[PDB]
Amino acid sequence: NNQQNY
Amino acid sequence: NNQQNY
Amino acid sequence: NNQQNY
Amino acid sequence: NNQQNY
Amino acid sequence: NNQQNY
Amino acid sequence: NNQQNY
Amino acid sequence: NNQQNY
Amino acid sequence: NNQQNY
Amino acid sequence: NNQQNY
Amino acid sequence: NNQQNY
Amino acid sequence: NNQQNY
Amino acid sequence: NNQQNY
Amino acid sequence: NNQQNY
Amino acid sequence: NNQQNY
Amino acid sequence: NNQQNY
Amino acid sequence: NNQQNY
Amino acid sequence: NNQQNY
Amino acid sequence: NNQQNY
Ligand SMILES: [Zn+2]
Ligand SMILES: [Zn+2]
Ligand SMILES: [Zn+2]
Ligand SMILES: [Zn+2]
Ligand SMILES: [Zn+2]
Ligand SMILES: [Zn+2]
Ligand SMILES: [Zn+2]
Ligand SMILES: [Zn+2]
Ligand SMILES: [Zn+2]
Ligand SMILES: [Zn+2]
Ligand SMILES: [Zn+2]
Ligand SMILES: [Zn+2]
Ligand SMILES: [Zn+2]
Ligand SMILES: [Zn+2]
Ligand SMILES: [Zn+2]
Ligand SMILES: [Zn+2]
Ligand SMILES: [Zn+2]
Ligand SMILES: [Zn+2]
Repeated sequence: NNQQNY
Repeated sequence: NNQQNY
Repeated sequence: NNQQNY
Repeated sequence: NNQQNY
Repeated sequence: NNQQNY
Repeated sequence: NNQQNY
Repeated sequence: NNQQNY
Repeated sequence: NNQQNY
Repeated sequence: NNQQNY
Repeated sequence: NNQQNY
Repeated sequence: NNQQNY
Repeated sequence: NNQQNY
Repeated sequence: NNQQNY
Repeated sequence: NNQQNY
Repeated sequence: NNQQNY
Repeated sequence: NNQQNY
Repeated sequence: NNQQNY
Repeated sequence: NNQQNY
């Protein structure tokens, strides 16, 4: 699973 | 699993 | 931010 | 930030 | 920041 | 598992 | 920062 | 497991 | 900073 | 396991 | 800083 | 295990 | 700094 | 195990 | 600084 | 085991 | 500084 | 085991 917070 | 906080 | 992998 | 891998 | 690997 | 906090 | 590997 | 705090 | 390897 | 605090 | 290897 | 505090 | 190797 | 405090 | 090798 | 305090 | 080798 | 205090 992937979570990216820019 | 991956979490990246920029 | 929160990521939980059960 | 929080990442928990159970 | 917190990372816990059970 | 990977957590990166920039 | 905290990393715990059980 | 990997945690990097920049 | 804290790293614990059980 | 790896923890780097820059 | 703290590193404990059990 | 590795912990580096720069 | 503290390193304990049990 | 390795701990380096710069 | 403290290093204990049990 | 290795601990270096610069 | 303290180093104890049991 | 190695402890170096610079
Ligand atoms: Zn942003
Ligand atoms: Zn940011
Ligand atoms: Zn699962
Ligand atoms: Zn699991
Ligand atoms: Zn596990
Ligand atoms: Zn930042
Ligand atoms: Zn384990
Ligand atoms: Zn920073
Ligand atoms: Zn273990
Ligand atoms: Zn820094
Ligand atoms: Zn052990
Ligand atoms: Zn520093
Ligand atoms: Zn032992
Ligand atoms: Zn320094
Ligand atoms: Zn021993
Ligand atoms: Zn110094
Ligand atoms: Zn002995
Ligand atoms: Zn000195």
